[PDB]
Amino acid sequence: NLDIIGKRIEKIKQEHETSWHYDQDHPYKTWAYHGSYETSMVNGVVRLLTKPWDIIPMVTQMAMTEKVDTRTQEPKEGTKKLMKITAEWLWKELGKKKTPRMCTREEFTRKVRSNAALGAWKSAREAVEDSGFWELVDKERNLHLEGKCETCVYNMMAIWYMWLGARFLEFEALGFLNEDHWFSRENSLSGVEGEGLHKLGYILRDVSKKEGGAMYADDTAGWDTRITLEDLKNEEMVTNHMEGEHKKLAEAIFKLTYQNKVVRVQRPTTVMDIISRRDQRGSGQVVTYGLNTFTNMEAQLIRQMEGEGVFKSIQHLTVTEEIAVKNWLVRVGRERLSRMAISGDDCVVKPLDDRFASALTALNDMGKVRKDIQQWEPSRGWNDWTQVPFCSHHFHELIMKDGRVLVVPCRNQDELIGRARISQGAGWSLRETACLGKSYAQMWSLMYFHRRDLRLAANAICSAVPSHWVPTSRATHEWMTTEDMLTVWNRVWIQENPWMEDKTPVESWEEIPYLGKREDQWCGSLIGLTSRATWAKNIQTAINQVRSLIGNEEYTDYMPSMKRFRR
Ligand SMILES: COc1ccccc1-c1nnco1
Ligand SMILES: COc1ccccc1-c1nnco1
Ligand SMILES: [Cl-]
Ligand SMILES: [Zn+2]
Ligand SMILES: [Zn+2]
Repeated sequence: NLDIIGKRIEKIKQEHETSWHYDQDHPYKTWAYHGSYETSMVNGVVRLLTKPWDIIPMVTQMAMTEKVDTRTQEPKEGTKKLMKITAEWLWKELGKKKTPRMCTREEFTRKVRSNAALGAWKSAREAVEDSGFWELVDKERNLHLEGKCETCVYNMMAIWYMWLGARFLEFEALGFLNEDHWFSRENSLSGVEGEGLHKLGYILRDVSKKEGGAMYADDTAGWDTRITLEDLKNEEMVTNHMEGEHKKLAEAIFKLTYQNKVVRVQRPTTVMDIISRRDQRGSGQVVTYGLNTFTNMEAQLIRQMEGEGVFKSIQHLTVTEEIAVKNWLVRVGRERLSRMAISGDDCVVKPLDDRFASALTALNDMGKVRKDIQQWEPSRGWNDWTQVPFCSHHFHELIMKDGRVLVVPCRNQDELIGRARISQGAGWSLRETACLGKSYAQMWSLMYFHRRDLRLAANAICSAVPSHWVPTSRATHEWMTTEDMLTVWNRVWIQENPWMEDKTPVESWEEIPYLGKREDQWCGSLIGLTSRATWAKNIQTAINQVRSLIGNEEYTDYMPSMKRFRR
């Protein structure tokens, strides 16, 4: 404990030896407390082209603006045995066609020169060019090999930002989980890593085709706060598939950063509290998505075991039950994984039958308490895959004029328009703001083409931003391109779509269908309102307002792609 965190604490104390004090009025009960020292904007391009939404509070309010300090109990021995056996088996299946390996300074740099979230000289782009930086990384690296840590400290402020060296060492040991697609559907059977929002609907419809009960989609209440040290230890078992230096490097990240956290927090009363804890996910973990998917996969298989009566009690797992659990995993494990879609803490399960709905003992004792339902109330499942929520979306089964079947993602249009009106960060030029507006417009044309208001606004934004300006943004992002959007649509929805047998390209946007008008209004369309009919009729005037602001550039008119504007 203090042997593992003291060095980190000792170093921070010394760097602020003039302001250190063991404050007696600290709000921490479940976080160990050590001491203290002394210490959204609106996108105008999108907003000017979505004027009807200026008076919709669900849109406008999105742009305005005690669970971490909690303690989950040690699971019963029967639960701990259920997890350990499932986790050992799960790492084995994930590793059958994948090779754990170290990630490199070289591939780590290709991310810093591509402006990706690293959780980190002025910027990360500077420090990587300097060899003095890497001389410090080696200091720490060598420390980790000697079972010690000095500078890997989390900074509470959405992400816990670290010194660039700690973000590499984490990427070095565990990045393979991310970049080698361990949670791909092909590899993990439950996962959807890299699948893309145009595949999730088809994936849920394939789960629907299985024989069984309702589809269950129970959200966990603060998943990250509910991660036990037993979960963290089952996650560490990935090191059993590793070797040499990699194994030592990964074991250290697990032992010294994950299973013992050190965090520097702000407190207005403004001191920097230095707190520590062994459990929870926290933030700061670059493989949070992957390890959440892993632990959720494990929890959901055990819940499936409980519904099938593979075991009677969580209090003590009997050895006859132990072999039965192992025999279940080996004979039907893969079949039960294929009955799920799991994205981090998010899941959809189509179990063998509806006993799953009241199989709650293991799930509650693992600490994965369901959101907004009494602890022992049975889960309410969905009878129709087109109603199940997943990754903040639902999915419509749309029919093209020619009988081919699109499965399309959808959410409340107020949520889509409200997010596109927001920019994160400072120092945006007009040109940068317009290129972000164009990324949203191209995303809408690819994913939400079936919503009347989003096709029209997306065409208006692409008409209002210079044709050749590149979309920017500080799973799959096929809208991030200057290629023609009809061509990308044909690639994504027809050519590369493994659920479409007939590969005949579409030759115009008018051959690409909308939802029914009533279904469009149900999902938030303003089609039918006077404000929307004025907006639509006078759209060239809004486009010209934004063209005048940006100035004398090469623009294309995309509105004639819509039949009504086509003269
Ligand atoms: C956005 O992801 C990251 C990228 C880099 C470093 C950390 C994270 C992270 N931490 N917790 C969740 O993510
Ligand atoms: C699979 O997710 C990632 C891929 C790449 C980089 C970071 C992440 C991540 N961040 N927090 C969780 O995962
Ligand atoms: Cl339903
Ligand atoms: Zn360290
Ligand atoms: Zn919808």
